[PDB]
Amino acid sequence: GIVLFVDFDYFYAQVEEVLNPSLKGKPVVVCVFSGRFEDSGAVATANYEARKFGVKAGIPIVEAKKILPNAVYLPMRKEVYQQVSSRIMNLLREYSEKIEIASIDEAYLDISDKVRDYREAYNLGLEIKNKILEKEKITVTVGISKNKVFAKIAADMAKPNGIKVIDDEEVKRLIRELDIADVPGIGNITAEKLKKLGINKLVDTLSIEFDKLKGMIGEAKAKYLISLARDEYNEPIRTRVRKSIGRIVTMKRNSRNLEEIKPYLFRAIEESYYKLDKRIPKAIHVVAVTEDLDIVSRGRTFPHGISKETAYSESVKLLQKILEEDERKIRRIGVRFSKFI
DNA sequence: GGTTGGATGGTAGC
DNA sequence: AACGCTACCATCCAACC
Ligand SMILES: [Ca+2]
Ligand SMILES: [Ca+2]
Repeated sequence: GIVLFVDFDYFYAQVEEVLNPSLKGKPVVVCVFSGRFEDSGAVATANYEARKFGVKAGIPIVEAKKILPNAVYLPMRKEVYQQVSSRIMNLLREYSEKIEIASIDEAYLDISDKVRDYREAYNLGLEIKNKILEKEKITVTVGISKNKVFAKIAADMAKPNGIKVIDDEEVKRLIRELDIADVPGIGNITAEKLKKLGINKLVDTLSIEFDKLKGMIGEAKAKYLISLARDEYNEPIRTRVRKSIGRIVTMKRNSRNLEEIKPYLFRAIEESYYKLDKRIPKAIHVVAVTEDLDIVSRGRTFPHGISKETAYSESVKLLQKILEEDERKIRRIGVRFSKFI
């Protein structure tokens, strides 16, 4: 089988530039502002001219303004990027019925009944690149391989505005020689734990006993890496079913005052319910993030489904419970629905 | 032995 | 260290079939 993975480059930053072409060539840093102070928050994503100097998703905004004070710092407009993403995903469906929306900027297309060999895949890849450039003025990277994972690695090597096939013999080679930290799903925490066990390449996961690997990185990532290592991985391309939905917001000031927090929790429940869109949850968890960024969850599963109005009533009960059983001040508050019918 | 449930701890990645 | 946010996984213990 053949798989084609499209990744939209520095996506949030690219859309900001489509909407204001005077950003071409400038360092653009899309940010999530908390409302605490001037410029308090975290970088959601930055374009290649900002990443050049260390300004990446995750780091605090104040770190970034120390590195690039004259960079354009924009607030995040998820609703806008979502719309753009959805219009690009629609173009992608013209090339394949079998598609998987992995995220707001990532999709996999199974193209096994659309092309015979990797030559054609490349050509269709340029046809997807040109098409998205044509309609939305967005560059993307295309990666083609025999499975979802090596198609995503192909895009990673060819990043910005690239395209790259990985044929069967280079899969064999990469199981042997690819830094294992560049395997999708393997962050820096997991890369350091693996490096402590002496696993630097995918093939090294077959020397260590399975239980010693599972005991370190969980059964899920264990089976995943051993599978890629055998060259046996072959998960189908499918609609990702979301298991939970919710919002948590940052409060203006830290607090332990039910009536001061109520409005935020209620605001988060509203937004969560619109995101649910016809899905009926049976479970609610209130998540309070404390003064020191630790987390305090209280929850309930119901015999029956949860209405918006029941969620308000039940979230106050659960929040009251956090205030009784834990006396730290709360900084962020919100809600997490799950167990959909 | 497996599952549902809730609390605590933790992770990848835009 | 600073610091936002969605959603996912992992471990323990309790209660249960
Ligand atoms: Ca991406
Ligand atoms: Ca318990």
